[PDB]
Amino acid sequence: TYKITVRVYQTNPDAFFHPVEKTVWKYANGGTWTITDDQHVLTMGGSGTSGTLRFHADNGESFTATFGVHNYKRWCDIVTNLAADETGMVINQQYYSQKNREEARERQLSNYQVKNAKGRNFQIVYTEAEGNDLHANLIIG
Amino acid sequence: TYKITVRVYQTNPDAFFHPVEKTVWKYANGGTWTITDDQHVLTMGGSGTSGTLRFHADNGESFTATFGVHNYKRWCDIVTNLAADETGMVINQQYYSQKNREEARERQLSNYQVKNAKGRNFQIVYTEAEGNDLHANLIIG
Repeated sequence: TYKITVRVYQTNPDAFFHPVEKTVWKYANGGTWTITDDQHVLTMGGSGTSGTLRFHADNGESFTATFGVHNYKRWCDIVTNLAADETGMVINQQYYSQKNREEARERQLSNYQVKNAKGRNFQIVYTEAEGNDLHANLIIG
Repeated sequence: TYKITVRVYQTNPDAFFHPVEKTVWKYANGGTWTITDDQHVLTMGGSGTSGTLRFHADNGESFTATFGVHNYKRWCDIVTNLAADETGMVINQQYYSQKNREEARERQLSNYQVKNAKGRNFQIVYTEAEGNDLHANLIIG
């Protein structure tokens, strides 16, 4: 089993985001998104799968944060330029079908940040980046 | 906009189910799963899409409950006995690709029930079953 526990930090009062979708890809016997003490916990049956959280703000901004394990190491990716028909479940599957997304996954990043077109920053940093009990902060700018 | 507000009733203390995935299909400008007073609220951009809740019990039982609107009428379906690689995102997309699931959506049911292999009943009943502000009970036996 691999677990990734995510703590969400919102740093900027000009917006407020909230989770609107939580998906789990089908490889490695799947897994679950659960909540313990205000943290989102992705539990997966083995290496090679992942799960996507999609966040939406009142003002229309949105992004996906995807977390998983590839070849026994954590990975993550943030997508901020979501097409009109790119829900979380669409994005999560693309990591196993679209080359650019497959490459983002296979980089096994333990830290990544990117901005949206409005200039807001989003960051995922794993503070426990090793082993089977992984911990990451999702930090919204 | 269509909204489906879901209340989960668990009637049988021999198991405890809890939500482990919530997905939104990409048609009709997608939508969101939010929570208001322990109710799961699926808000959709218009008719023609849907969203899936997956529930797991710590005893191994699991099922998906999918809610949506097809040609302006609500629909619903429950799938039980899920395989390890049938996560909620896999099931949700099946309503637009797999024949028996497409037919289930086309039925535009205001209520549906089914049992799993163990004999446990699962039912969806829309208590507000018309118009744009729909309400359903998901009742686990």
